[PDB]
This record gives sequence, structure tokens and C-alpha cells, in this order.
Amino acid sequence: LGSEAQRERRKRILDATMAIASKGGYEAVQMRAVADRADVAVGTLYRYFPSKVHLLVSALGREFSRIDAKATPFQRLNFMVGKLNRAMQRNPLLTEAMTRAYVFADASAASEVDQVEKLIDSMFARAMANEPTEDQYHIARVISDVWLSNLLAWLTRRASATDVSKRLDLAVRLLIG
Amino acid sequence: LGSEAQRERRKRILDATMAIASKGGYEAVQMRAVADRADVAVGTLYRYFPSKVHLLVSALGREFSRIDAKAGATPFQRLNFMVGKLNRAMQRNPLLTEAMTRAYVFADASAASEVDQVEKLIDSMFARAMAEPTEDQYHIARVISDVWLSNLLAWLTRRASATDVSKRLDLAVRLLIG
DNA sequence: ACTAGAACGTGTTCTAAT
DNA sequence: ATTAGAACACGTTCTAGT
Repeated sequence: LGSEAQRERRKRILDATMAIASKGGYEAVQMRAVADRADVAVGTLYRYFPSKVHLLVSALGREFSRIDAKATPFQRLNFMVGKLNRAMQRNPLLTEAMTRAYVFADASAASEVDQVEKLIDSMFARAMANEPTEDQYHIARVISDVWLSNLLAWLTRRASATDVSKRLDLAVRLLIG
Repeated sequence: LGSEAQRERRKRILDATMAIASKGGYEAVQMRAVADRADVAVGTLYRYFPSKVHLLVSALGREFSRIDAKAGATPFQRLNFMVGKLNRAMQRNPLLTEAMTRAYVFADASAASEVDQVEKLIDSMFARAMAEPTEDQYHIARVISDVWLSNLLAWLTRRASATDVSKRLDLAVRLLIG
């Protein structure tokens, strides 16, 4: 949990982190900069987040939970996949920071990276049924795998956004056949 | 291409990368150590490979090429065979897998041509396993590659066991073939 | 516990000298 | 084009003070 002061500090830290990530991407999210923008000390920043990976991944978790607050299965899956497709193109640098930290994480951040993962799959399952079944969760997991792979292909400028939408529609079509 | 001594320098660099990564993993393959083991200066190492990511992904491409130089009844059984080879080699040298895989996913646009070079190969290996593969077999192969990378990351992060990865990959295979 | 600043490790670049 | 090494940039840790 934590006190109100600690909650304020944390919020300021993650807000600064997502700001600098937005303007400059992963390499711009520097710990001295994130600490300076949140008006914290660096040792405070590392007290609240043990590594840069933990920081960006926790920001990704907060953002995806916030997005979690607010027809045919291919239609609802196309709606979610298009929402996250346009959301990927919305801020490419922020997506670069959060995604790259998500995949570069080591075992020390496993728990964090797991939560995010388990939540995202959950959304993909909640976007297929208005409670889901077992097979819906499985297809959701495979879909999320293809979305991560194609997201990495786009962020590294080896696949266009049209290519991402095409290959993920190919994945959903391959699963719903 | 380069001179003959330049080719030998590149090979020695990549062999040093493979050895250090095998013995210690991603944090162990350090540029000074790689340069010293390869008997080159760090500036030379950076002339041959512009970044640590380019270095490790290049070793990855070399390895998967040598594997390309070298399987069942159903394409279900052939796909399961290649998946099993990938799992067994994965646990065979987990620190080398951690090094090259984390360099692969952490990679930059600077190394796009490298990351694209490996991916298209691994896809070409999953497709040619099911096969002259169809375009449908190629799309299935690509989805399989994606779930294999996801579960590979989960296993290297100690958030999935080997049996979890095997179960999820076979599950994906059944969801894709039938 | 928060702040300020020093300091250490490692990826990456720069210098001097061939 | 290569080498030995210094120097720089950023993640990370540690010390002293409030």
C-alpha cells in the first residue's frame, strides 16, 4: 500500500517517466532526468523503483490498467487489435520505451513483467466474450504473442504498420478457422 | 567482404562472443572482454560490430546459418520435432540463449537488417519443417515463431518452466493446424 | 525517509601513434 | 585500419546531512 506522501512521490515519478519516454523514447528515459523532472533524488527514485526496467514496466502496467478501466468474435478482436494498433502509432517513442523495457527485463523484474502479461492476455480474452472460456484465453495468449512480435518488428522499422495489421489479422484468421 | 585477416578477425570476435556468452550470459559478454579474448582492440571490435547488440545478434545469425546447413509423418509431428529440438537446445546452453535472445529483442533499428536476417531464417526453418511450404504453412510458421519467442522470454525470465513452455507451444500447434 | 552529491561499472567514443 | 589506453555517458550504489 503506502502513505499518501509515498503515493504522491510514486505518481510524480511515473508521470515524469512517461513524459520523457514520450518525448524521447527508451534511451531518453535516464534516471537522473526522471528524478529531476519528478523533483525527487536519485536514491529516492531507486527506493521506489529498483531499476530502469522496473520503472518503465511499472509505467506500462499503470497505463494498461488505466486503459482497462475505460458483434462477431473477429469484429470485437478487430476492435481491440485496432485500438491497440492506433494506440501503438499514437506515441511511437513511449511505446518504444515501455515495450523495450518489457522485453529486456531479467528475472528480477519477472513478477512485474508477469502481471502486465497476465493482464494483457486478460483484456484479449475480455475482448472475445462479454466471462471467457479456456480456449478463448489460449487463443488470446497466442494473439498477444503475435502482437508482441509484430510490435517489435514495427518499433525496429522492419515492418510497416500496415504489415503489422496484416500479419495479426492473419493470426486471428488462422486461429478462428 | 574484406581481406583474409579481416575475415579471421571477424570469426575470432564472434567465437569469443559465443564462448563468453556461454560461460556467463548477457551481462558477461562485455566489450573489453570480447576484444581481449579476440586479440583485438575495442576500437577494432566496434569497427567490426557497431554495438553489443549487433555483435550478439550477428553471432546468432552465424549459429542459425550453421544450423541451416544441416522429420516425421504428420506436419504436426515435424513441427513438434523442430519445436522439441529448439527446446532441448534452449536448455542445453541457457546462458548463450539468454545472451543472444535478450540481444535479439532489445535490438535497435540500427541492427534491423540483422534482426530481420535471423527472423526470416527461423521462420524459413519452421515452414520448411512442415513442408516447398505453402503460404499458409509460412503464416503458421511465423505465428509459431512468435509464440516460441514469447515463451522463450518467459522461460529466461524464470516466470515459466520448461514444461509450461512445451505445453503452450504444443497447444498453439494444435490451435493452428486443426 | 528524502536530498545532495560522490563514486563505481560498463557500453561507447576519442587520442596518440603507428 | 589497428592498438593501447584515456575519456565520456548513463545505470547504479554508497556516504553524509537534514
